[PDB]
Amino acid sequence: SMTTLFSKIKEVTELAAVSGHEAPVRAYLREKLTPHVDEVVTDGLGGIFGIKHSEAVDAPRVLVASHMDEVGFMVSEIKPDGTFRVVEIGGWNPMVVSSQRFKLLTRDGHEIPVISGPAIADIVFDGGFADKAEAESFGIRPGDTIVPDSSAILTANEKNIISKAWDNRYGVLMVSELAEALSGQKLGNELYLGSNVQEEVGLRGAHTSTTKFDPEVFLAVDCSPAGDVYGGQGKIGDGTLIRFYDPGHLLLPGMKDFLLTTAEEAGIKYQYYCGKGGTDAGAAHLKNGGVPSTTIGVCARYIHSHQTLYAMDDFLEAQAFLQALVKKLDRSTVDLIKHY
Amino acid sequence: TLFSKIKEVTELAAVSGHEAPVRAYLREKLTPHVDEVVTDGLGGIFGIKHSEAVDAPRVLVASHMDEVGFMVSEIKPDGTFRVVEIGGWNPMVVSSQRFKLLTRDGHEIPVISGPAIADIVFDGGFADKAEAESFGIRPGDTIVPDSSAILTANEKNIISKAWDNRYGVLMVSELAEALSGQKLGNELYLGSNVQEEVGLRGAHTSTTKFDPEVFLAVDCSPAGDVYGGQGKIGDGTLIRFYDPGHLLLPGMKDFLLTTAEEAGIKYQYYCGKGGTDAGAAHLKNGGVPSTTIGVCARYIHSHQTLYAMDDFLEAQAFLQALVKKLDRSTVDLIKHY
Amino acid sequence: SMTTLFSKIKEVTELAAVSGHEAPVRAYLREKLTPHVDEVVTDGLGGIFGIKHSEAVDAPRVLVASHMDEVGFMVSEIKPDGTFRVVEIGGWNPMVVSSQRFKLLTRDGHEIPVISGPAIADIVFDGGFADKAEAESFGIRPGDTIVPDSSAILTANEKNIISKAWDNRYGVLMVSELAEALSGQKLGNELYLGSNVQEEVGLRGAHTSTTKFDPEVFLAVDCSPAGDVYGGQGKIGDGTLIRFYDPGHLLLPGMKDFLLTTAEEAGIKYQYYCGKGGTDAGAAHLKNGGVPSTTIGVCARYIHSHQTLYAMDDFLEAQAFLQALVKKLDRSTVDLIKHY
Ligand SMILES: [Zn+2]
Ligand SMILES: [Zn+2]
Ligand SMILES: [Zn+2]
Ligand SMILES: [Zn+2]
Ligand SMILES: [Zn+2]
Ligand SMILES: [Zn+2]
Repeated sequence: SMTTLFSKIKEVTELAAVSGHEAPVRAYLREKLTPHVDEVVTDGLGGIFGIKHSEAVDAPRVLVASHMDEVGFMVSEIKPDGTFRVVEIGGWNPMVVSSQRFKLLTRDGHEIPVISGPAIADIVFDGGFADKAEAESFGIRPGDTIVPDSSAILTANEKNIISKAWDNRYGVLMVSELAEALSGQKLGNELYLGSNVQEEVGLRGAHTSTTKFDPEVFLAVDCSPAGDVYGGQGKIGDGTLIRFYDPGHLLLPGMKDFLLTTAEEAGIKYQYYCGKGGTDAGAAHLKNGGVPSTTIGVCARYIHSHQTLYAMDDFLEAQAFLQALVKKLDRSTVDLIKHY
Repeated sequence: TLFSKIKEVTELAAVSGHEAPVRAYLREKLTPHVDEVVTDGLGGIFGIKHSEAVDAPRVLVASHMDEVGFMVSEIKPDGTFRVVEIGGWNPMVVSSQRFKLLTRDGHEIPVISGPAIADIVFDGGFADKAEAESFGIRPGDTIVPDSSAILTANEKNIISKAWDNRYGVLMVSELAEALSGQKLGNELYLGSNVQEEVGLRGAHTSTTKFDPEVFLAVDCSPAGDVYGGQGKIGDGTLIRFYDPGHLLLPGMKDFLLTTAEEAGIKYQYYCGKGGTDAGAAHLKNGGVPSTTIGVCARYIHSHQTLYAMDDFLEAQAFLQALVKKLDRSTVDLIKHY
Repeated sequence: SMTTLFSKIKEVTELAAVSGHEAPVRAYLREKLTPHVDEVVTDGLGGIFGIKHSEAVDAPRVLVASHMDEVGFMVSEIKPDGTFRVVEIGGWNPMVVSSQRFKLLTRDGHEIPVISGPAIADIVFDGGFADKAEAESFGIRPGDTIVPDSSAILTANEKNIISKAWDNRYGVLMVSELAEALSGQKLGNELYLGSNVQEEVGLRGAHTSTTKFDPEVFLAVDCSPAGDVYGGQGKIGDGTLIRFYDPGHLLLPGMKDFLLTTAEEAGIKYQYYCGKGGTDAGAAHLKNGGVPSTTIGVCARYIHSHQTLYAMDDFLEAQAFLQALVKKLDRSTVDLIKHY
């Protein structure tokens, strides 16, 4: 049902968690993970993962990870006049930063409204205070996290959603839905399902979770820019992405075979995609003894802004594809992925 | 003989991520001279040569199998391809060059290039997207330079592609053979990494997997002799004291320099502008002192690299003496803190 | 058969003849012309032509010429370090010059492998010698010709070819095939059939051959840039060219009438073509009392490089068109071309 999918998306995209401060998103995931998994574990930096044990003898470790954080800003100084100067957390196009609603998140638990009024460090951020003292008197300090404020809404044709943070609440929902869907099932792999911390700042959580859990194979779950509207590639509604290239990662032949095989058998709509940015796979695949990877993905328009536009159908295709992928991963198939 | 051996390796096609054909070559050449042939998660191949010596330290010796090339980013409606670069290309050398496009179904299709790399037309002589696709061609396909190894007029030098780093690949092959009979004071790991051209990627994984105490990269670097820079074709193997990614530690330097004099090795000092597998490897585990047993060559990362055979011989003798002299005493000295 | 054509094309394009140095191609044309021709003559600069005598009473002389030279380089100096600086022979886009194989052709007959390592005079040409002395010991001198080194190969679909010097071994082969196919037949014109010297350095041979043989009508046979791939006109496989204009030559109305009439009666596939460069016709038509001309043409992608891409099919359309033209050129038709 589309009405339900939207509600689920509205919930996850309206949660507020900037890199290094993803407790609200973790709390959400813990509550959705626990009932469908044997064990809930955590890495040093705050990443949560459900372990789903396998009855299979040589069950290979498979890690599936999205990321919990979203792009945002962080207070670097409080001016004497009460305004804030910020540092970007995650990559922002300065063209989109001016005149935007945000929520400043205080250490003592305040949620104070803040707007931006072209270098980021010079952009005025404004909470309507009369001076430094008053701002400070509301619990505000240098280091406080500033999250975009944007509700999720259906587009006129009801096929698409406009919201913030589809990157990467898509992957948060995708991970949640996966746990629900595989609950009854018994897999041929030892499944580690969850979400990374601190991806937006340089794939930081993917270093630590991949190391901690020693997976043989890794599937990132993450969305990327759709350039269809800009004459570039990645077209909304054309399905899940086969990410063969990005500056940090090359899709290996063995993995490519398995992706295309699985997509063909489960009747999945997919499109080839040449990434220009990096996903968690970029860091993960270099960890331990080496971990073949990809990113099970959706594209979306205007990533890293308040107004990301994306297709609901793309999610369904991506979900089914992630389901089929993990179901089919076992001793035989990872050995084949890693046939050297 | 040395030429044919170089002709063979240099003409093999293996772009980063797609090095099975070079793995197949190393497998066949490593297996008979080694106790065990192992593989990392990403596809690096290494022979293990067991040592009798008690407390024998682990030594990793690695070149890399991948060369520079391009990858299909899209097929245009008109049947041409736009590409992304796999490994660093100077855009001045890319136009009007032959390539082999490698299909997943096993086709080898002739492709030429016709300024930003993404704007350069890659052409296979197809009428439209459909025809290109009917030949098995898909976004993601590997595109490898098409250039053969030949002798220069004086028969002392070779012109080819991929001497970076089929040098190191051959270097690792000749090492296994030379050490076949021998027994060493070190637990030898001997082979070649994957995906070096795209950021020393495999060097992370192989070094983490095999937990060596000492690491010897085997790679070639630019020669500037002809442009007035440093690095002179024919002046022997490289003493790489510096690059942006890695500093040659005093312990290792003493061991490099000492060995070189003992074995009568011709060598030149060499400050590097680019990285080697050592840059990544030395930072793995608890830390692993490293260098690169190197040769310089003119016009690296092109279809037309030019290099001296003599330099190979020099670096080979140097590699041999180095791993022979590596034992508990000498790696403890190297790590004398 | 398409396989026999490739052989003939591989042959012509692999010969080595930069401007001023076309003995190798001239040796080829002598061997192919003599059996099918009454007489073989030469101009003061090195151009060769077969003379096919006519029985027709007031038979007009008709000159058909390709050119034997290709673009390459010439040693300007030998540096003390053994490398060479060069001067261009023919126009090169400097973008295609770096990292290319060549054969340096010595006066004493050595063929020495040379590669290039942005102004052309600044580009390092490398023979892999130790010093100026060693280079000179191999007979290398300032002036030695440096010829592109590139073999001829079929494209995947076997309809097209990748090689060097299709400009203008196209026309060399076109002139050869003309001789063979017309051997035995008898024409209403005194046919002069052959190839010019030094076209690439300024249509220099076309000056001297035309003056010497005094034709009434001139047919250049030369290939030109396909622009299709860049959104320009001239499309591979679309046929033989109707060169109505170029900076050095205007197609005269009488000649145009003859061209279109002939093509259309002989079922020739053709495409209109506005040239941006010159061909032998530009020099030839201004010689003696005036000599109406065109260029019986074909386009090819990436001219003046090691990697030119062209259709065998186009050659066949050009060849059929050339035959039809020369067979139909006689006193009535050249008089009509010259109807003033
Ligand atoms: Zn992301
Ligand atoms: Zn992002
Ligand atoms: Zn290298
Ligand atoms: Zn390299
Ligand atoms: Zn021409
Ligand atoms: Zn020309």
